[PDB]
Amino acid sequence: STGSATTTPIDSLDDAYITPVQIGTPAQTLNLDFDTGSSDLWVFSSETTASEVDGQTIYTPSKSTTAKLLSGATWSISYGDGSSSSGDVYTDTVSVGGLTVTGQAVESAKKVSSSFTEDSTIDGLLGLAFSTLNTVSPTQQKTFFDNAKASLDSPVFTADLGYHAPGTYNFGFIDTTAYTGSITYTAVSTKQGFWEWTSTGYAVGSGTFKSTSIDGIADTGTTLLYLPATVVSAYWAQVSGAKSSSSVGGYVFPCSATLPSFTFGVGSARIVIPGDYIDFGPISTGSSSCFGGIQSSAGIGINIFGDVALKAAFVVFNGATTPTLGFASK
Repeated sequence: STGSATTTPIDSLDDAYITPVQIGTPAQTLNLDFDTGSSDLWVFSSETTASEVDGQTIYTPSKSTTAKLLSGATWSISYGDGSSSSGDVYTDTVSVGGLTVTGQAVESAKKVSSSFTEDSTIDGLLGLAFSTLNTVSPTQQKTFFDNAKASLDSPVFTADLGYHAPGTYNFGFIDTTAYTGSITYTAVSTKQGFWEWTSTGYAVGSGTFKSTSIDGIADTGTTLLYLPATVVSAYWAQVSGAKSSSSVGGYVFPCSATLPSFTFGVGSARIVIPGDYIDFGPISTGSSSCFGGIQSSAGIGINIFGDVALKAAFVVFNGATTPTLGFASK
């Protein structure tokens, strides 16, 4: 089997991408944030504290003839941005782009943190990291991809995120028309539960490539590119007037600037992030200070190849017995 679904930016900055997901019988379609940095499929629901729902579409398990309470199971998650959610668990039929999994754990939120409530466009998350990170207790549950894998034509999914445009998540096949050149595959460590890999270096604009190992994660659920402070300083030094602002929370730059590209290495191959992809717009409405799309990871503990980096590539998440990642230009 295969599946193919369009993923759409939630706003004009590409802050996140939403993909329609069919849950239950009859189908309830929710728009979920596919997140290769986490491993829970959780949704706003008829159980979510009413004051914490503000425009989201909810899953109502009592209206699904295939929903079953997973007795005793609870979940609770905290994300790298400080947001969180928790609740109970149903199993139900879940379909993405024509690919159907029966008995998928659907984590129904009883509580969500304010950042979720305040984002009316995201109805939940669909985790695509390794199932070892799933938070369901006392019996950990499998991700959608883990449940689907054996049925897929090939045990892979691909992320093709658009810049200011829709893109595609495919399951079970690699669309050879969706990229240019060849796909370069690179090793993955699953020891932290992530799609963790090592970039071979970077370049700023037309500058020389610096060969240096940068360990980080491929994370579709993170907006920006978080890299070591040395790398980030070298990038922003090429933007007149850019500076790190402790009060804003990162590098800012004059909105009048033209940003240089940023290249990262995948083996001997190179992925070029155009400068425009690094502009996240005014820090507040009407400001002429703009927020940068490349930020320091120093306070995180891990480097993160988020959407800024991934949307410059066609990305293969190869879930074979020994997982690997593939990157192609497009």
